[PDB]
Amino acid sequence: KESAAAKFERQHMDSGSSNYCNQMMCCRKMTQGKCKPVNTFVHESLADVKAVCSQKKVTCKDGQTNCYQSKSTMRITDCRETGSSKYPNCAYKTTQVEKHIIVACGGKPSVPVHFDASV
Amino acid sequence: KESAAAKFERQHMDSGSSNYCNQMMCCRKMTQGKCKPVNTFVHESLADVKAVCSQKKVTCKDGQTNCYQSKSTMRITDCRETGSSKYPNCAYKTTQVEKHIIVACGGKPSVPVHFDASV
Repeated sequence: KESAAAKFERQHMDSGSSNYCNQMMCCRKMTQGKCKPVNTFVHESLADVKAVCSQKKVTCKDGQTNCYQSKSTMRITDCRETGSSKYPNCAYKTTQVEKHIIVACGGKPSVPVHFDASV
Repeated sequence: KESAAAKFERQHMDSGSSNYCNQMMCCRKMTQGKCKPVNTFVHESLADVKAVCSQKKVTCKDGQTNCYQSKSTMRITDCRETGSSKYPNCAYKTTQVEKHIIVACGGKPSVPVHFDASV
């Protein structure tokens, strides 16, 4: 089965125009069978992201208490479904911002397993 | 089974940055199980491309006799594996060009079933 850690890296990491979300949501499999409504890709280094798991502990949006807020801002891209998006033709809006990210962490070593929010 | 017509649409149609090939090749699943060496995406409408089957008859690179060359030049993007590309990390060099395309047609009705070359 796909690890939560590898799932997070597939859904959220892209360390490194207007169709960026369209092509990446497709490439990273968030349009297989349904359109992931919203998804964030983080461009900081995988190391900088994993380090968020040793940063400020916050409560996840769902109440789980294994969320971690990043101490510094991060280049991320917000992928949000356009109003026309309708599986099997998922279409997204691409927005780039610099924000702190909140991720959930799990496993040993503790790594990010869910992208919770961007402050 | 996936029809040759649909495969051609999944593989070569994208009607409508330098990572474009890395992304699209991944998204249209030509990086799945292996990396497809070379691949072209055509940005003209599906009708223009399907119309090619009624255009100029030409021989195919591979000696077959069911190739047709578009009468008009079309906006296309060429994808070619870069030298370090190696499954599962397929990698491509993106090159946008405006050339006449040559596709192989087949089936009933005769539609594009292979992208043969651009000229």
